[PDB]
Amino acid sequence: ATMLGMPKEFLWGLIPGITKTDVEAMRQHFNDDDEMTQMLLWWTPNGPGGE
Amino acid sequence: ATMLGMPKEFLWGLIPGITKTDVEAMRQHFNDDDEMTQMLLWWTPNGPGGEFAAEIEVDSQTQIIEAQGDVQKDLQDAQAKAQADLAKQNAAAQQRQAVAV
Amino acid sequence: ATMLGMPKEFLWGLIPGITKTDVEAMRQHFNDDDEMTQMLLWWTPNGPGGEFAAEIEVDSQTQIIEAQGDVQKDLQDAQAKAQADLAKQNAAAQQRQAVAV
Repeated sequence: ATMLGMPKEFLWGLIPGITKTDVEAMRQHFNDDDEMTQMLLWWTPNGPGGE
Repeated sequence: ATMLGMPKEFLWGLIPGITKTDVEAMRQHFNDDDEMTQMLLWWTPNGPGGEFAAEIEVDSQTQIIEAQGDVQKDLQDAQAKAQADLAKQNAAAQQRQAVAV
Repeated sequence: ATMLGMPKEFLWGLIPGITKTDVEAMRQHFNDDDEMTQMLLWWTPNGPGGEFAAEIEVDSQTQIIEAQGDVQKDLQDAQAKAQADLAKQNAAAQQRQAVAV
């Protein structure tokens, strides 16, 4: 994903331990407006980032 | 891909675990306009990048510029009031010393 | 390629898993105008680069410059109004003290 620029969404299904139902759940709730979800989405190593 | 500059699309098919149908699916949905797809396409290690981080940056800089403009505006208003009162008092003193005869 | 500066195109054929037909296909479709091909050609680790990141950068800087110009414009309007009223009051005071006779 970092070098060849593959779409990460397609690479989610190839990771062991994650099923396609979990992939769909991640897809539906990727950009939720909850504060926790937003902080996790913009999580820098030194705490939350973004807005 | 990094050093020899090979086309990455041709190198997708050589990676084990990815078939040519999956390669075609990646090709067709590479530049989708969905927010999730765009965030994944511009994914920096510290969260999404691209226009998503640009919006945050411009909002922050605009807020800072607006605050600086507000303080400059109040400074200019104070300067204008000071100049107005100074001119008024100077004119009053000049006319007061002129009337005396 | 990085140190001795060998031509990378000649080194593509020596990499196992890539045939000369694939090398020709890479040669013909290296600089395609497709958005996906251009993004892959300018792929930085933190998402696409090249003109795609340049557009984001120029949009951000243009928005910041526009906000700064807006605050400067309102400051200039306030300064112009202050100068206008100061000149008006100065002329009024001068004519008022001149009429007195």
